[PDB]
Amino acid sequence: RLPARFGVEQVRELASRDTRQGVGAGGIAWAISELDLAPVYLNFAENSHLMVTGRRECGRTTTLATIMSEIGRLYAPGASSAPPPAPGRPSAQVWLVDPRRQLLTALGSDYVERFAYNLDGVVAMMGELAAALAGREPPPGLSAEELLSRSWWSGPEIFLIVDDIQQLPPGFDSPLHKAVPFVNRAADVGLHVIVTRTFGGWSSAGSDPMLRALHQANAPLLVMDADPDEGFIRGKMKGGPLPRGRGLLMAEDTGVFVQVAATEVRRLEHHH
Ligand SMILES: Nc1ncnc2c1ncn2[C@@H]1O[C@H](COP(=O)(O)OP(=O)(O)OP(=O)(O)O)[C@@H](O)[C@H]1O
Ligand SMILES: [Mg+2]
Repeated sequence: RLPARFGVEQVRELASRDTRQGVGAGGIAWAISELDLAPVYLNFAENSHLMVTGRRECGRTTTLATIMSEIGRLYAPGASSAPPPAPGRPSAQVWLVDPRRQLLTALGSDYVERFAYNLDGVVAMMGELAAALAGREPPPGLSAEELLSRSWWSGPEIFLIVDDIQQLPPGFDSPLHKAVPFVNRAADVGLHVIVTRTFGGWSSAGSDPMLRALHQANAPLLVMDADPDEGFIRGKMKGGPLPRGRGLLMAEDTGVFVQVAATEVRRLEHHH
């Protein structure tokens, strides 16, 4: 069964030798499964997003750091000042909400288009992001012949990565409300929303429009070390105590235990 630590260098060894179908192979490799000790991916063919939750120091930030490292491996740099990508390569652009500033250097400025650490910064950044996403569709009222001619928007894959979403205001106040309309058609606008939240008060966190939209889109939910007392999370599954880095990867009614690939974060600040 699963080890207490499995490095990202280790999962990459496995990913380069994995040709399994229907698991998102060739994509972001961020964990290994309890079932077969094989890689677990962000299967963008199934879903564009990911939610991660768990109690204090379960490994939420490290999970994002591993995913970001994978983005750097699999994608050409897609920030505005980055060079044109090598032929055949997809491009990735990161929009980072990181209040505790732990993920600022997981990727260089050739990947990170915008990052925000204060509320005003988040509000401003989300406005810019929404404007870019709104442009990713054809002009209205074109003929069939016109629509056939080309792809009408161009640009890199956009990763909206948010650590510690619990620190943001909930409700309609939420700065993330401008990105909500794109969640359901994320694949068509090349959007990926990856968010973490502390497990405390999880069932009462539906009040966040982004978390609600992600649940409505049936995004994968990794429930790391957690408390059964919060009740059922998805279907008949409750959260439970787990070693650090380990989580129950939930769909709607089913789940599988995984061990998240570890990577270094110089930056870890827990406010002890
Ligand atoms: N995948 C992992 N495998 C093994 N250990 C891990 C893993 N992820 C995190 N840890 C360990 O757990 C500790 C906390 O890491 P991290 O800061 O990522 O957690 P966190 O949940 O974000 O914490 P916080 O609650 O402060 O946000 C660190 O010591 C880290 O080494
Ligand atoms: Mg953290």
